[PDB]
Formats: sequence, C-alpha cells, structure tokens
Amino acid sequence: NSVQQQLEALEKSSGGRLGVALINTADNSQILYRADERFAMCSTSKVMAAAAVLKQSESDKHLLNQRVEIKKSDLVNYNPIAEKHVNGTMTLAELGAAALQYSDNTAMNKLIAHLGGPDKVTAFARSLGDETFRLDRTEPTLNTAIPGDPRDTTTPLAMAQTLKNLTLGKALAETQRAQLVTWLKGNTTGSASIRAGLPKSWVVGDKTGSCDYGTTNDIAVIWPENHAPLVLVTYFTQPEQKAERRRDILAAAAKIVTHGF
Repeated sequence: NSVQQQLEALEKSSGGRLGVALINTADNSQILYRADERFAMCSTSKVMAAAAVLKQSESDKHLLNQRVEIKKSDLVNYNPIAEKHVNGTMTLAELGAAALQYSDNTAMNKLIAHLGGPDKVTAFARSLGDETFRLDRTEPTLNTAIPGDPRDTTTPLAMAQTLKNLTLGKALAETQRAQLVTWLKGNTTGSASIRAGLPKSWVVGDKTGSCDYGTTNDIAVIWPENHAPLVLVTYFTQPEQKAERRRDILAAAAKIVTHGF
C-alpha cells in the first residue's frame, strides 16, 4: 500500500475527516491528504499569536519583558499557568511560553488583546504570505469547530507552509525564530499525538489542539537524527459535537508519513 492508500484507509476506519500535510525540507517534496480543506484550528492557532508578538519584538527591545497584569476576571476555561499568577503579572514572553507549552487559554487571550484583537492575528498571518489562516474569536469560543464554519480555521498545507516559514524559514529574525523553536520543543501537551508515532529519539517541537466535534490537531517540526527536518500538520475532525478526541489517529498518521525517514 502506498502512503496515500494507507492514509485513506486510516480515515475510512476513523469515523472522521483526516487532514495531513507533510513537507520534507530535503527536497520540498510533500505528502498531502485533504491538505486544502479547512479545519478548525483549536489551540494550534496559539502559534500564530505568539509568533505575531515575536515579530513585534524584533523592533521593540523591551516588548518581551513587558509586564501584563493577570486578574481573576481574565481566567477562562483552562488556565494552568495563568491561574498561578492571579493578582500578579506575567511578561509577554511568559505568556507566549504558557500559551504554547501548556496551551493556557488565558495566556492566548492576553496575547490577542495585546495585538489588538483576532483580526490583527489574521493580518500577521497574511504578512507571512498565509492567505488561508483566519482567527475570528478569542478563547474559548474559537473552539466551537462547527462543520463548515469558516471561523478560526485554516488548511493543513497552509499551516504546514507557515509553520515551516516560522520555524525554519524567512518569517522571523534569528533570535525570535530560535525562541519560537525553543517554546515548541518544550511543549508538554503532545505526548500522545504526533510524537507518539515517531522514533522516540527524534527531536520534536509541536503545538496540539483539541476542541468540539472531536477535533484533534497537532502541528510539528521534526528533526531526524540523520536527515533534514520534516514539517507535519495532522488535523482531524468528526460529525458529532461531543465526539471524543482521537490523538491516536494523529499518531497513526505520523507513523505512516514519516516512514523511511
């Protein structure tokens, strides 16, 4: 079975819609599956917000350490790090780290507010040549993931291209690029997703996403031991609103497309 046949088979048994985009930076070859179809991003959108702040810091040396007050009213549905700092402050850098490494929703909202709203995050994506990404709402409503709803969505290919540009490409200045990579590598939420389908020794940086309609996502940069990096986006969504997440499917897809590498 070809990789494509394996992916189609994987989806057929999954009970959902699978979206895969892998870019092999060795020759820029790609493995695509519904890569031009939109999927709700869930928390994977946090990468774009954090990157937008990193871009700003390129021209503002005091931005990353700027203090941001955390009030009880700022807390939403999931604030593992922000809740520890109520009544205190967090720097924009710490908010970026919390949003990316723990998927803190309060952190995301602080980043969005700092940037001036969801439309500003979309504007940043467009500045990177990403004409697909769109952020419309804040946390937690950006997680509705209603089938066919274009809000807070992107395509696997668009996100793979942008993630490559951000982490290995032309998008950010070196210090900022390295910071984004450091944050992604330090993610604590992706053990069961893409990481679970790769050789245990490979270095990986990723950002997961999980939301309604059993939407299960993960976008990652992978560094094999003897090969050029791979950029992989695995999105998955289902027809029922309260469907369970299926991180096992993302792991399975990762194993299929990275085979041989």
